[PDB]
Amino acid sequence: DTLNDVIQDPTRRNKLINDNNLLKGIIMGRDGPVPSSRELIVRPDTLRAIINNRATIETTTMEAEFTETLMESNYNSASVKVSAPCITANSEYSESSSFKNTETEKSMYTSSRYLFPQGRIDFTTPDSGDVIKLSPQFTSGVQAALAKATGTEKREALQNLFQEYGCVFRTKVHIGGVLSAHTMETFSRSENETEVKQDVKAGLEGAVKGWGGGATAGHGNTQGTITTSQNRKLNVKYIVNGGDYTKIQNTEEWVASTNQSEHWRVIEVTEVTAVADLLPQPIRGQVKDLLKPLLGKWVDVEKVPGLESLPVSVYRPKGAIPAGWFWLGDTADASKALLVKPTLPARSGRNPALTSLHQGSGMTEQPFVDLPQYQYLSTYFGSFAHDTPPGSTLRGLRPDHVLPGRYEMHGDTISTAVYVTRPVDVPFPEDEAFDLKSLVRVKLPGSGNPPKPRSALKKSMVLFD
Ligand SMILES: [Cl-]
Ligand SMILES: [Cl-]
Ligand SMILES: [Cl-]
Ligand SMILES: [Cl-]
Ligand SMILES: [Cl-]
Ligand SMILES: [Cl-]
Repeated sequence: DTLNDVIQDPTRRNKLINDNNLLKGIIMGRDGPVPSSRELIVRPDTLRAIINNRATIETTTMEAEFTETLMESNYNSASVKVSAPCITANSEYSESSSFKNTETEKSMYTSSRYLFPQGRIDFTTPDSGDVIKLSPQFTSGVQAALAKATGTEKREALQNLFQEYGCVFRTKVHIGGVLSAHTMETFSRSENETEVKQDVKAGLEGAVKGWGGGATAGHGNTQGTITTSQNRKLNVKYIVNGGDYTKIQNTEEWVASTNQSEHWRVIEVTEVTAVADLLPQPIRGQVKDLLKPLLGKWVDVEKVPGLESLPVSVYRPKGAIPAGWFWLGDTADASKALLVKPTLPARSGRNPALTSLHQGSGMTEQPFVDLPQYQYLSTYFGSFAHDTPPGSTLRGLRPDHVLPGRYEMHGDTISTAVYVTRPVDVPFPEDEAFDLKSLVRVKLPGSGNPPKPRSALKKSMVLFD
């Protein structure tokens, strides 16, 4: 009946907590977001709730790759944001993804959800408050991991802990029923981004409005095609959550079932908190430091010879590179270069932080990532070979490690012109990036060259001292 009653009655409420896995952390993987089999927090006898019967249509637009299953799970932008690094790191990479970001093309996900809510449930973060308590078993696993003797053993234990419990926990969820449509769009960079985003959003919102309004043929989960006002053909995935699915073929009956508590499910993930952030200091900081996939070391550099025609000097770390450490590309930094070292051992099924590189088969001397979808920061000034220094110690990066950078172009002629990559200079960045002055050649000879880097390394991924 009413949501307020549910929270009161322990049996109605526990069915709500259990059927929706509200105590479970979320595991990100190749198939998407999966509830842990273990409970992460202590079960409360009552839930913080905010009543809302107001049906609305919301729309989320997303340019971040690897987030499609989260979009289909009705995560909002903020929830996708927090969850992005985890799912990116745990995704199954491939060279043949329909999602494509190139020099000419750009892709994005758009999801529209017709909500039929009953309210929103919030789990208070430690800053009370109603405050949640981490499970004794979980906080035990943490203590045990931190009690290990060597760094690797500590980190390896933390990974198992998080692989088991999950990387994020849903701290705010809406419940009820939902009819949602999800699509991906790939478009030329020569198009107006605003126009494409509004055009897709309008077409997708119109589709779900007709669905939940009862003006279109009723239907459950299925795939289809819609056409925008600008004649864009979109492949759409329709998803239903909550309510009685046996009644979905008749939309209005479906909507009526939304008022039945037995059929309420999560219809939107509104806020997500990284599990580690549920920890009190200084345990929180110890874990997060250990979780960092790379160690960092600033070393001196040396100018590269053969680059007198170039508008700037090119620098590489001064040999010899300490064994087990790697560099990330030619820089214009004459003072220091960053070396990195992976903190986690390579294991089958695990996406390593770094990838080695190999020279292209075509008419190019530029490196290509061995591992699909991995990224590097600089063009290679010279001829790359994986078996010869310094290319032998050069490494690419797992996609979660990088953000888009920005070019500062130098040169009086294109053929010698270079881009110097800086962190993006938006005033309030969510993820802070290293300034590495990664060097990118403006025009490369000749086609067969890999896509041009414009990336910056996240500081949150590198552990110092
Ligand atoms: Cl899914
Ligand atoms: Cl709570
Ligand atoms: Cl469901
Ligand atoms: Cl190749
Ligand atoms: Cl690249
Ligand atoms: Cl840019």
